[PDB]
Amino acid sequence: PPVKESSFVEKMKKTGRNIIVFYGSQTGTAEEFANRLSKDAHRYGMRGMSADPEEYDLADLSSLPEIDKSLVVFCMATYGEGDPTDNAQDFYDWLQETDVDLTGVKFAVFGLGNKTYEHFNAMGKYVDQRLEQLGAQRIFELGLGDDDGNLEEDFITWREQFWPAVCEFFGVEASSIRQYELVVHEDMDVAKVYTGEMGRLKSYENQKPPFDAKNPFLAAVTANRKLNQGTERHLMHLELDISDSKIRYESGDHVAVYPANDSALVNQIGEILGADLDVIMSLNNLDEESNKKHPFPCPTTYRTALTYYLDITNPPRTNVLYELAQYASEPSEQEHLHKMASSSGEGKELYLSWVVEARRHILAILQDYPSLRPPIDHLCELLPRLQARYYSIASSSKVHPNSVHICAVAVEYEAKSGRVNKGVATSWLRAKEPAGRALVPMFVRKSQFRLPFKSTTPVIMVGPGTGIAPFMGFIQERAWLREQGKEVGETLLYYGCRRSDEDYLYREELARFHKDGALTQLNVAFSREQAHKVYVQHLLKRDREHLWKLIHEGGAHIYVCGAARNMAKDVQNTFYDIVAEFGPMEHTQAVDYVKKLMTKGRYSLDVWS
Ligand SMILES: Cc1cc2nc3c(=O)[nH]c(=O)nc-3n(C[C@H](O)[C@H](O)[C@H](O)COP(=O)(O)OP(=O)(O)OC[C@H]3O[C@@H](n4cnc5c(N)ncnc54)[C@H](O)[C@@H]3O)c2cc1C
Ligand SMILES: Cc1cc2nc3c(=O)[nH]c(=O)nc-3n(C[C@H](O)[C@H](O)[C@H](O)COP(=O)(O)O)c2cc1C
Repeated sequence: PPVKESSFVEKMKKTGRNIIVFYGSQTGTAEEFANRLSKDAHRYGMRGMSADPEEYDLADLSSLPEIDKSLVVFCMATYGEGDPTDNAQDFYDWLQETDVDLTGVKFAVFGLGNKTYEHFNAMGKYVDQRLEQLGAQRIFELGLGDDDGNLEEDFITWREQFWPAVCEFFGVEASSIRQYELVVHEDMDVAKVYTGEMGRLKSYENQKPPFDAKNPFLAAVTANRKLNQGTERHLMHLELDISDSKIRYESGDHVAVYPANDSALVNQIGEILGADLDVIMSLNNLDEESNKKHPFPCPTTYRTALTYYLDITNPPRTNVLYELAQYASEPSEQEHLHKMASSSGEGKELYLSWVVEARRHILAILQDYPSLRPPIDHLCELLPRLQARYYSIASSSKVHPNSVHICAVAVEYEAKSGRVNKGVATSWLRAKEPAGRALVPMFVRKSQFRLPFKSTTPVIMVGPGTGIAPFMGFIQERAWLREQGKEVGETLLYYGCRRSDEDYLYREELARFHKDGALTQLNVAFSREQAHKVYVQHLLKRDREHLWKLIHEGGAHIYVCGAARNMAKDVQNTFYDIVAEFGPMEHTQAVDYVKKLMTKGRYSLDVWS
């Protein structure tokens, strides 16, 4: 529990702001949108501010009407099982509890989600509905951003109709402005310069618990071996040492790491911009009131920023390219960049294919539009923050209490842009040699993907490819339980890979567990060993009869894990068909039976795009 800031409304009065945009964000997208809407306010006569709901007490929403032309916008993202982002849990819980009256409160909601999930945009829909039940009035339609298609475009569209609607309601009318100012530091003790740490200065050198997203633990890589036999791709097994970190975890939890961008990529960005990346500086918020004093830890160098604090590989959002347009000396190129923010027509077409589909990162755009030469300091203000990457812990704390295992596939592909893109975290992780001990800044995030409380309950695990990661922890655990004399029910693994001689992950370890009985059944689908595909859902269909017994009479818990929906949906449909046939029942009730298990904690998921 943090110490809440003072009434955000009072803060709005003191700073003459009439619009506030809260963000429910985890990976930073919603925070981005909020900040953009907040900055838009200026071009429409109003004055806004974005804010994190966690640091405030929304109850003061009831005081918002005290400000004339006041309006509140919520950009909310949804996480695992239609839940609120962690930084919006307080707000969510309040909405349900409170009975306060929001009469006079004008609002709008833009929800960030992804259609390939059960509860699509659940959080956005709930905020939109609940605020109305409390008496507040909707000033504009609920927006439904779909990250499976193109979230950025949904925001542009919604945003384009939002301001006109806001201006018409409050009767107001409709330019490059920087958020930060640059302060170069010539004389400065090195001990005051950030070098990559996320929280307090020197927090990476001086490690002191507890450890978290704000103060990550630098675990030493003790093992990094290639898991796949072939060379088609690179799948790796890493073991991080969390000894003397006081970190706790259970199989099914996730480990997050803060990677470092490819140094060569960084060098070239500086080199093409004719800038010195070793200059030490700080970007100070021009708004001396806001608590966000810097876009990232300062003072620091451009090289450290580009390396640890900024994202330089993902396709830039439309607003970033719109602000860069001013720096392209070639007219036709200034036009293209300017048009990227368009909500339709050729501008949108070009953005979707030349930037997004081609997966062009900022360096590629700087190369393909040679007249674009923006000042380095401004570019650092526009680029989004480099995020942590989650991994399903592939070990059990009952067996490896002081070590966190990671199972991952290195990302490397050819983009339509013509170059080879390299996954940030996996390239960085791949280069970590067990060895100056190789360290990975990290932290654990509790999930709800857990082994059954009672050791006797049957476990059905479906995890193709790298989706087996958490199950390696489960199996070690169940194996550990049979060794403690405890009674363990059936433990079935449905795994899939392309060929047993190419990427059969943990082939040796799994054979072991099967032999010692820790794995009641090891069912593997080799998708490419024959002309037709053989997927895990084909094996589930085969063993329908038996799985039905464990499900309907054994109380079995089902687990699905892997890359993002097809697979997860396929499975789901298989289980529908199994239940529908052996109930027996109609398809509709088959869906209901399975949906029930999901809510009754007997069908968990851990999918990721
Ligand atoms: C909850 C959760 C659990 C996860 N568990 C694991 C796990 O245990 N093991 C694991 O390996 N991963 C897992 N991940 C994924 C992991 O967090 C990273 O997303 C992954 O490792 C890639 O990150 P990166 O930094 O290496 O690449 P990034 O720099 O993040 O690039 C990734 C992006 O590259 C693009 N891309 C990938 N291939 C192509 C292509 N061929 N063509 C066009 N675009 C493509 C996509 O936009 C993809 O999102 C999990 C993710 C989540 C959210
Ligand atoms: C572990 C995980 C779970 C998710 N669960 C859901 C979900 O239930 N519903 C949904 O609509 N989107 C879901 N999403 C997609 C996010 O809502 C979407 O990517 C959003 O853009 C992320 O915003 P952020 O960067 O501001 O956190 C999930 C994403 C991850 C990574």
